Amino acid sequence: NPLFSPYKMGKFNLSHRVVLAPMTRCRALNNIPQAALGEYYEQRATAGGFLITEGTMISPTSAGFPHVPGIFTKEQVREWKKIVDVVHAKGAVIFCQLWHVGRASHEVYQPAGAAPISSTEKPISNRWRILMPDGTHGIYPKPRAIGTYEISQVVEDYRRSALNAIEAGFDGIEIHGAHGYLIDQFLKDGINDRTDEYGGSLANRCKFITQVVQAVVSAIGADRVGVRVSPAIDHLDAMDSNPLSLGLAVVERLNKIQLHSGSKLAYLHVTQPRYVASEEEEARLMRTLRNAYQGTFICSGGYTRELGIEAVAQGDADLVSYGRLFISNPDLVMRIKLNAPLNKYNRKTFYTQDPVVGYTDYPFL
Ligand SMILES: Cc1cc2nc3c(=O)[nH]c(=O)nc-3n(C[C@H](O)[C@H](O)[C@H](O)COP(=O)(O)O)c2cc1C
Ligand SMILES: CCOC(=O)/C(=N\O)C(C)=O
Repeated sequence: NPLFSPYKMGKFNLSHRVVLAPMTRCRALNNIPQAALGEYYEQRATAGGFLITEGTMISPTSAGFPHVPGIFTKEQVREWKKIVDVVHAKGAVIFCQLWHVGRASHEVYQPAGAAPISSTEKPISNRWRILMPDGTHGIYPKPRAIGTYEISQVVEDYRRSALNAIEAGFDGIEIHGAHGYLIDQFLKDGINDRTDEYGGSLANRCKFITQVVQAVVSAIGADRVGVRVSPAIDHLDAMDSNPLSLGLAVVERLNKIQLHSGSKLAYLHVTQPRYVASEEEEARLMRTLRNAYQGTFICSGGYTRELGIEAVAQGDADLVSYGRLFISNPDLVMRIKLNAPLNKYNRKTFYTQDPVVGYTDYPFL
């Protein structure tokens, strides 16, 4: 089984290639990591396995989901610290994904009922609805397009949250730059209609993510930084005229950062375009991005045991992260190794607040 050969991710010796994909579950009540989270992660932690946390707020403005954890307060750091500890006692490596939704938010999720922030004032269309804290769905509002001063503050929010994660004992962080969220809103030319140094050209659209990655690499070291992108996805009206060129331009920026830092990023994490909330065209994009990036490649989005094995065997990826099957199979690593039957997942408790139901009461074998 290719998925169970060891893999060296920077300074981390992983014993297998099955990765817990980052997944918002909304159990971190009031944006504070809860003991529920620690049981949840401990359930899935394996000796030599890599875990990525649910997206985590870098600022009071970066939320667009209910009860998602933050890591911008010391209270959050201390509660995160207790979760990182039980993960490490199981022998796993854990990154914290840093997440700013940008315009994928609502007045209800913003301090003082303010507008969400973004690269543009273009709102997400009425094709998409936002889950509300009471379980209904709301209308995405028109965002505020931020200037370059505020952009630098957001970059610093990323840098401070990156240090706080280390303080909490995380092995590293992942920059969430995918899925139509704040960084994607700058990357994709379907969203970024700016006329300043952050918009227009492809280089300009790439400036935000480059600066975010540079700041966190400066902060904690390139080998503790992962980057997630999704140059082609159907999510929150996040489209580009030339997804593959956008992908390649991001990858070149990352290669350049690695050479100048003199160290490799922890990894590049890329969402398969088939994933939602032509086939060869989609596999083309993934292998084209992988072949272009100097370092470790995690693929994600609709993978199964079979698709995961082939991905590693065929050289398409170094690591494979699983999402939904990890929600419902806490010992998913164990099950993949044994090729044991997997347990179904219940979408309806993906985003509910219960600390047990649909969260930690999925059984082992
Ligand atoms: C409930 C749920 C929450 C998710 N939240 C995030 C997230 O916070 N950050 C992120 O990068 N991806 C998120 N995603 C996507 C996963 O990280 C992953 O890429 C995707 O689930 C992989 O496809 P799979 O479910 O078939 O394994 C989420 C997916 C699910 C099902
Ligand atoms: C389809 C890609 O978008 C996602 O999976 C997501 N966050 O990144 C959530 C919270 O659903």
